[PDB]
Amino acid sequence: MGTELKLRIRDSTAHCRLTKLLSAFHVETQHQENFFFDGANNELSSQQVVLFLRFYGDDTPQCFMSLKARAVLDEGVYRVDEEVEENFEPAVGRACVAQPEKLSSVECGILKMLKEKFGVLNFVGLGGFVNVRDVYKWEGLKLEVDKTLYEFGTNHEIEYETSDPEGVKKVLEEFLKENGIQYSYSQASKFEVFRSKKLPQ
Amino acid sequence: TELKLRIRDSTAHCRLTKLLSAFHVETQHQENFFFDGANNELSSQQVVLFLRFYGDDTPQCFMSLKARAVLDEGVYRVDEEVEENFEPAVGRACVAQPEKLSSVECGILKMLKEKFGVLNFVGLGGFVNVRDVYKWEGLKLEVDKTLYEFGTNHEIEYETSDPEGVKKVLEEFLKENGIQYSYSQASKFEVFRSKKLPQS
Ligand SMILES: [Mg+2]
Ligand SMILES: [Mg+2]
Repeated sequence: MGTELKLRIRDSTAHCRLTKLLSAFHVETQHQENFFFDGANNELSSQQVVLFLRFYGDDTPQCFMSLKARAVLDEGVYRVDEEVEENFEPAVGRACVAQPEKLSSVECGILKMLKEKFGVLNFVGLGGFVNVRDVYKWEGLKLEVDKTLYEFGTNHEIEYETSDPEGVKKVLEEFLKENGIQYSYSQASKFEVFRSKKLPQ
Repeated sequence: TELKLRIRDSTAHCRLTKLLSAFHVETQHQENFFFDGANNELSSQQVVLFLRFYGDDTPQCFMSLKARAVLDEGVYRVDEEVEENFEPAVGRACVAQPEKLSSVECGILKMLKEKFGVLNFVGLGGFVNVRDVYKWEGLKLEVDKTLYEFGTNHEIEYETSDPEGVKKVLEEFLKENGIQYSYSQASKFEVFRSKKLPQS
């Protein structure tokens, strides 16, 4: 399952420096639109569950639904117990963004699982945000850099998935220190920052 | 005065992106947020008031006022247009609580108080637009990917005082190289208020 290293980049300038350092390894940019959903009685959030639709797409526009349950973040290491994703038809996705109540009528795996584990729900939309993700790959290295465009300001993050998030943590941190990229440990998911309506301090 | 072509879909936008990649000089992730009075004072005069936030090293922000924009056969003309850069933190405060626009002192707002009186500002929402800028000598070209909640729109923009002459060569260029397009029929803000993508 998932376990990643997750660092907040201090500001725009640190983010640009980091972008420039790694430019040679850039392989993709994703313009991600995330929209989040819950039941009318906070069925999902009271059980530490996040339900969202992601639209992304270079050549072909794509859409998937993701359910993530019980995500812990300590000292920059983030782990999730449950994570399930299924691809979703984009036009249906847009229809559900316009009117989340339609989520009750669409047939798909995640949504029955959701009816089974939680009630039949009255679905509500919680809004969404754009995240710009740059993907760096060289040999056996994924590195992801995020610029999240909240209405209330921009957040920047590094994400590197490893099952050894502690050996990797030392090297990554000293890479960043040595090269003048100011950072700290992320204290909150992108969704929690969004729900705060403010950038963390 | 500018040329404004709608690119047919993402794949056309992709072909164009790679066609022109060598001339790429900039990407702006623009957040546009729109404002009016409580009585649609501005929109009833064909008047648009917005804040744009954009990136790089420095977070940047400007206020823009556009009055009386006509769109004919892919040609855009704006009758008046004024821009002044705006403090980004104040901008975010006004996005969060648009009524605070009544207290900030700046040219566009003083001008606006003079044509319309004291007004109670409301937010009309906003959207993210990704602008790629291509520059080669005296050629400036902008390609837009607008990320509305209800879908993506793709657009070309060419600033020019000779829209007829530029129109012939640009269209022939796009056809020759397989980029499907048509003439934009609506502003980004008009599409946004429609809550729907134009007829494709
Ligand atoms: Mg932002
Ligand atoms: Mg879109």
